[PDB]
Amino acid sequence: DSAIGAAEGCTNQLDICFLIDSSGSIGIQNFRLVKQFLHTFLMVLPIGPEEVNNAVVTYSTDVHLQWDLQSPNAVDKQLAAHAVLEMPYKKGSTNTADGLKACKQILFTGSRPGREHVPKLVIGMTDGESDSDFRTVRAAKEIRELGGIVTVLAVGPLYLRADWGQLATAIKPMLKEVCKTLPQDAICSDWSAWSPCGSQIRTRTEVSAPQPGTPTCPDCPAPMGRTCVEQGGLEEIREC
Ligand SMILES: *[C@H]1O[C@H](CO)[C@@H](O)[C@H](O)[C@@H]1O
Repeated sequence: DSAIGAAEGCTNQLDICFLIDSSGSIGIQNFRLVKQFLHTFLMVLPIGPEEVNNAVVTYSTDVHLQWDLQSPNAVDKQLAAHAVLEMPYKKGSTNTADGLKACKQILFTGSRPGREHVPKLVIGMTDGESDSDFRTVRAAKEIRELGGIVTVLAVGPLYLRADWGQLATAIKPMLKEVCKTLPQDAICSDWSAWSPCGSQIRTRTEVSAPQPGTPTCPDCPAPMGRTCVEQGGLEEIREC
């Protein structure tokens, strides 16, 4: 019952900064298909408060933040999916640099109070322009060496090519290619039966170690997922 999380081979706890190009080089016609692309995209992702959080930033000449991680859209699937359909279009140049600078801020400095250290991910979307900007911009460099991940989709390995018509076809292998880079959290055993009274304590045990994912850049840290003590602890306590 998953696609990019849980048992498949990668963690549910994950933050995403969607960086969408809104320059004049895409046109407004194709931009509508982009919103349709993101709509069905968020439908797939297990977006929850303790699962996947999302953040969307559009950019053209300047940077236009839609909502960060502390936004109610970040934790609700139906809200975010509805919100992406209502995003405006602003012509102009192509400022990917400050766009990645914006995503870096939301992910590493703008996380929800519980999970700052969870695997960060940038899912960018560009056209025929700025093919190298997702490798050139210093922000892209700084994200990867913090345990962050950058994904690129050019229209017209983490680099994916697609056409305007077959946009939705790119979703399936993208989440597949991402799950390789992602780590896997520790496999915890099922909970034990509740103790009598006084208070009531239930316990579980860690089965296998957290499998760290594949590092993004040469000689730079990789996300390593969370142990069972980081998933809620081996023991939970209730009163009676
Ligand atoms: C123990 O805790 C709950 C049971 O209510 C579930 O999240 C799961 O079954 C786990 O093993």
